[PDB]
Amino acid sequence: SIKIRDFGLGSDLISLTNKAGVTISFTNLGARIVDWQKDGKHLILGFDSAKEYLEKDAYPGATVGPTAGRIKDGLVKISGKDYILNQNEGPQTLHGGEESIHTKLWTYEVTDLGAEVQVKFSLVSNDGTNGYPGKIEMSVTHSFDDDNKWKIHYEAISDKDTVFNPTGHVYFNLNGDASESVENHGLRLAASRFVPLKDQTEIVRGDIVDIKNTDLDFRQEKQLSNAFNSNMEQVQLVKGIDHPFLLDQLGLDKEQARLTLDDTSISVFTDQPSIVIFTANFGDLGTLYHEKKQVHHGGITFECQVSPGSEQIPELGDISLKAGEKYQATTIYSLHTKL
Amino acid sequence: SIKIRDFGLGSDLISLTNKAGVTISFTNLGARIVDWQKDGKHLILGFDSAKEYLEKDAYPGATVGPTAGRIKDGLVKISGKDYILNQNEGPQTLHGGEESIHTKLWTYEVTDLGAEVQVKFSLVSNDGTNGYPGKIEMSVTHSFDDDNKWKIHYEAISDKDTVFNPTGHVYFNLNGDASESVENHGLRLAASRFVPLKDQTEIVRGDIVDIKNTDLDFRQEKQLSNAFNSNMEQVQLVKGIDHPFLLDQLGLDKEQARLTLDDTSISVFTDQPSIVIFTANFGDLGTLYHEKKQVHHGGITFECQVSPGSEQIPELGDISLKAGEKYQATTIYSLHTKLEHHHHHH
Ligand SMILES: OC[C@H]1O[C@@H](O)[C@H](O)[C@@H](O)[C@@H]1O
Ligand SMILES: OC[C@H]1O[C@@H](O)[C@H](O)[C@@H](O)[C@@H]1O
Ligand code: NA
Repeated sequence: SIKIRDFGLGSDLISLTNKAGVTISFTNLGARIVDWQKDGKHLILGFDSAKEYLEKDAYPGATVGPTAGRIKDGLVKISGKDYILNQNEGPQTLHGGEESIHTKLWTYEVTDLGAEVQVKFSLVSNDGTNGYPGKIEMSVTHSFDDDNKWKIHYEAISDKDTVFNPTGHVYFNLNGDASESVENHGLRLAASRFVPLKDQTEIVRGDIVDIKNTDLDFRQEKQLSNAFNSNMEQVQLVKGIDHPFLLDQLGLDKEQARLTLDDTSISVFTDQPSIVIFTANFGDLGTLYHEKKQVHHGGITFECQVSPGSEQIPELGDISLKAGEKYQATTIYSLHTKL
Repeated sequence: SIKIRDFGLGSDLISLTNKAGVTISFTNLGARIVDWQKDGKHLILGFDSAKEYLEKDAYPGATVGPTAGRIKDGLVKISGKDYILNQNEGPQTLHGGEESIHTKLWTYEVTDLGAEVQVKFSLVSNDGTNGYPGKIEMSVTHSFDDDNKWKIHYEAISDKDTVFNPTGHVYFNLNGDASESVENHGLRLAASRFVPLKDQTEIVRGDIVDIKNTDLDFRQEKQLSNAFNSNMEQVQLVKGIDHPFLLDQLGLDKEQARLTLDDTSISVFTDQPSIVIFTANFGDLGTLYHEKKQVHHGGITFECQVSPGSEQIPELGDISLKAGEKYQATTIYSLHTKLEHHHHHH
């Protein structure tokens, strides 16, 4: 079943219920996931209207870009030339800058394929928008299937050499309530390295660190409590996790990560090289979600993308997008229920 | 009464009915007017869904900007420095460039005041978008009242010094059918001067021409056919009208123009200094409007704004916008019946 309704400020809410009766919903404000529920229990964090996102936090569930993450001093090099992108966090360009793609109303079209339903959101980033060369014609297709598979398929094409590395900013919280820490969830992650941050500004420090024998080694499932409790300089620095993890084996077929709570689990697949994990290290902020005051550690992201900091650590990758080249990205979140 | 519904591609249609029973409609796709009807007769040109605007022509009824009209070589001078804007028509920047504001989904909120209903559309033009310094927080409020007044109120504030001069691209056609030429309509226009274009590229020529007593003199109402039939150089150049007219007297209180067909008339008021008129000089194109093949001269605009060409003709004005200054503009289109006695045949 498909249902579309007003979500506020002219935005729409497209709700998809699969054969199993699982519900997922997205809004064109930011080509964003709003909710994901099973048996009346929320799996992710989300708000109840457009205003909340714009007033409270515009990142949750959104498509963020054109470049996800922090870009040092807002600087990228394009065709040997420096370009300063819009600076929204101190001198850094965070998730594409101020009033980026996550705050725009994207156009969209729904395609019902039976066992699968797709919602194709579209938006054009004008040449020069927030400093980014273009125009960039972008699309983000969010699909939901009878097997409880939520897929994100990105496509983009630029009229000019530019940079492109968007991501999905959903926050999971299998407790189905923001006031409950994800400390009790188990996390498995197929990455043997992480990218340390330099300091409170959060720019990449410059090195790649081996995570073997650290509280950040999740190759073997472990309770997030372990990481939250760690004395690791990197953990103390952010008061949780806020880092890029480097995947050991690339390709969409491999289950890159798994998040579990009791009988419920979410598997992560992507064709991207890294997963940026942020554990909602908000302290006392207490942002309200469904009337629940959010707790420190009340959520966790799995931002599949090329790792931030490639401007300083080329080994991480190259987010360059040449004119006329067809950018593609695929990320899958698969829901399972232990029976 | 107000109604809302999906208009296609995620856009919405906001429909108003005033106490007199007059209906008007708008979509957030380009903070645009979609229809205006009197007794089941369309007063303007418009399509039936969002895809038609995007597939056929994205300008009709839209809010265009940041700068309406043609900017030669896309060059503007901002606070002493030159900036090249997006070039979408040869080397010119036409209507703010490619995939501009008329093509975005603006957010909106409706305020019901009873006798008047306001539909405020909002959009942020990021710093650097299409070459424009910014960021610019814009809003376009389209309102309709029991007095048959359709008002357009623009507001904007930029973070940086930039340029700003948007307009409303509504096309009237009192025949209620695009396949019927507006040659049969009477036009009165309070302008003694116009701005000639250089050639087919349509940039301004450089001079201001006096049009008194020519076929482009509408001070005293005359049929549009007088202009269309004219062999004046400027008319032949564009195959009709596609020009800025300079208002002789400024102020929102003055009826600057009036378009009449039989008992129906549209009056134009504005706080802007010129009205750019385009008479849908599409020749044999035939874009379909409600399944009607649009005819050459099947429509007419009254885009109130600062005349295009101030880059070469400083006398026309200055479209610059200082960082932190609040820009405002107001244009009103008012519907009336039996104001005068328009009984003609063509
Ligand atoms: O990824 C986005 C998040 O990045 C974190 O480093 C910040 O502390 C959050 O405020 C922000 O929402
Ligand atoms: O104002 C926009 C209009 O300008 C005219 O000069 C062009 O010929 C039209 O195709 C265009 O829609
Ligand atoms: Na809507």
